[PDB]
Amino acid sequence: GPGAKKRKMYEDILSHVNILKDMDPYERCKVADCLKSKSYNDGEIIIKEGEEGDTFFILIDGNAVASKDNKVIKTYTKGDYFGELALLKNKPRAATIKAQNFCQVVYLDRKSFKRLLGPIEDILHRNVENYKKVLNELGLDTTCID
Ligand SMILES: Nc1ncnc2c1ncn2[C@@H]1O[C@@H]2COP(=O)(O)O[C@H]2[C@H]1O
Repeated sequence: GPGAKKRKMYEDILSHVNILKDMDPYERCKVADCLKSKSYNDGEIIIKEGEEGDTFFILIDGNAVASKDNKVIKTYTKGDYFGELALLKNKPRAATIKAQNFCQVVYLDRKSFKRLLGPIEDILHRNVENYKKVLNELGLDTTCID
C-alpha cells in the first residue's frame, strides 16, 4: 500500500472529492489504503473510447477533457472522477478523456472500485443517468447509459 505517509495525503485529497462526500471517515480511509498514483503529459489519452476499461480515476491535479464521436462532452478539473461507467456496465469505454496539461490522478482497479465505492453506488448510478442530458443534447448515442 501507500504507507502511513502517502495514505494521509490521500485521505486529505479524498475529504474534498465530491463523489465521496457521502462516505464517512472510516469508509474513505479504506479507499485511501488502496489508491495508486500516476501522471499524464499534455495531450496524452487517459481513456480511449471503445477500449476495454478496468480502471476508475480521480483527477487530483490538472485539466482533462472528455469527448465522444469528436464532440466535447465534459471538461474536468481537480476533484472530478471518471472511468466508472465501463466498470458498472461491463461495456467498452464510452468516451475519450485527454490530458490538456500535466495531470495527476489516483486510481482503483475494477474489483477494488466495486468493493470500496460500494457505499455510494446509488450516487454513482444517479450520476450515470445524468450523463444522458448532454448526450441527447449533442445527438449522441445513449445506449452506453442504458
Ligand atoms: N455524457 C457522458 N456519457 C458517458 N460517459 C461520460 C460522459 N461524460 C463523461 N463521461 C466519462 O467518460 C468516461 C469514459 O470511460 P467510461 O465509459 O469507463 O466512464 C466514462 C465517464 O466517466
